[PDB]
Amino acid sequence: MTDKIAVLLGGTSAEREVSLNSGAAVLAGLREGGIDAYPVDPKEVDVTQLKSMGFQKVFIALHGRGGEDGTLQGMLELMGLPYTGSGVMASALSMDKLRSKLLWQGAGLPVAPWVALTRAEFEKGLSDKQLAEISALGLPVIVKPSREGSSVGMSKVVAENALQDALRLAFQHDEEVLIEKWLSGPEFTVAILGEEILPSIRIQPSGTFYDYEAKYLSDETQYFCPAGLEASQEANLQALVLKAWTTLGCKGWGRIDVMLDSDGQFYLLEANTSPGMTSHSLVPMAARQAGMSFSQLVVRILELAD
Ligand SMILES: Nc1ncnc2c1ncn2[C@@H]1O[C@H](COP(=O)(O)OP(=O)(O)O)[C@@H](O)[C@H]1O
Ligand SMILES: CC[C@@H](O[P@@](=O)(OP(=O)(O)O)[C@@H](C)N)C(=O)O
Ligand SMILES: [Mg+2]
Ligand SMILES: [Mg+2]
Ligand SMILES: [Mg+2]
Repeated sequence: MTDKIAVLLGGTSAEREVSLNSGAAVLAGLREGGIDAYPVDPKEVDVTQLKSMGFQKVFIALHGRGGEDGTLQGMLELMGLPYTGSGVMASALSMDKLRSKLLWQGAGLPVAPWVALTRAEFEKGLSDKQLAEISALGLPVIVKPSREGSSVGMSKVVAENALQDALRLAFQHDEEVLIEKWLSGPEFTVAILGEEILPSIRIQPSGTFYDYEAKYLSDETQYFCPAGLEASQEANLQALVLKAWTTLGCKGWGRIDVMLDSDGQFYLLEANTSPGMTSHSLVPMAARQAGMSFSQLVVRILELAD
């Protein structure tokens, strides 16, 4: 009441349906929690008059460019309205798998070997000497859109001959793409809440990689929380997650995907400043384990709104 909360759902990313699913759930969650929440789809309502509508706070239940980079946040900040996660810089940093990577590697964080390509270097004919780059990475390699979420445009390329196409795709989603070494080890994600870190979740997709279908439309996907990892490696995780996180400048709430390599080490894949909150999403899982309910999480997330 008075404190009319706005849950920004959908928008126009490639993640819009997931977004809409998050919003619907956070909307419920905030309402069970006793907050006057509102479905504000930026794909209709001009989020600029958000100030004019009487909202006192905003819940970013949006995923991707338009909603997860520093764009909206910049607005909100100038409007004078608090929002739920990572500031302007940590939102723009996180959304760039390419820049998030150089900063992490910059600070000596365990980042996977990559090779960036732009679309312009792409429609030219990458040096038959730029493959020297890419093939010194090994086989396979996973090619991905720089600024995407929910495993969009990603394509595993086993063999140099399967790359050109892996790239056409990734490229239909961005002009800067990262080609990286395939990590042969379990897949992990850690969730941050305030300055706390929820129990670790080990994902086990029944496919090749935690693809789009695996993340949302699949029941084969196995979820282990915590990781059932030894208290050594477990300590190494949080440690690394928080490092890679403060290095980014992120706050309030977020989630980091890491995976193991044949080397025994942890490799930061990427970071998320507006994580999913669907009936399949990871944050929600991390929290229930930490004995919280969906309205406690979503509500605690708002308590952090700045
Ligand atoms: N280096 C890698 N080796 C193997 N699989 C990888 C690698 N990087 C990412 N993947 C797979 O791709 C998925 C999406 O990777 P991620 O970088 O988190 O992108 P997104 O923004 O789509 O969430 C990961 O959950 C993992 O399943
Ligand atoms: C199940 C995967 C996860 O999705 P995201 O938060 O992370 P991701 O980019 O690695 O997929 C997603 C909504 N961007 C989620 O909803 O829990
Ligand atoms: Mg991101
Ligand atoms: Mg992502
Ligand atoms: Mg991921």
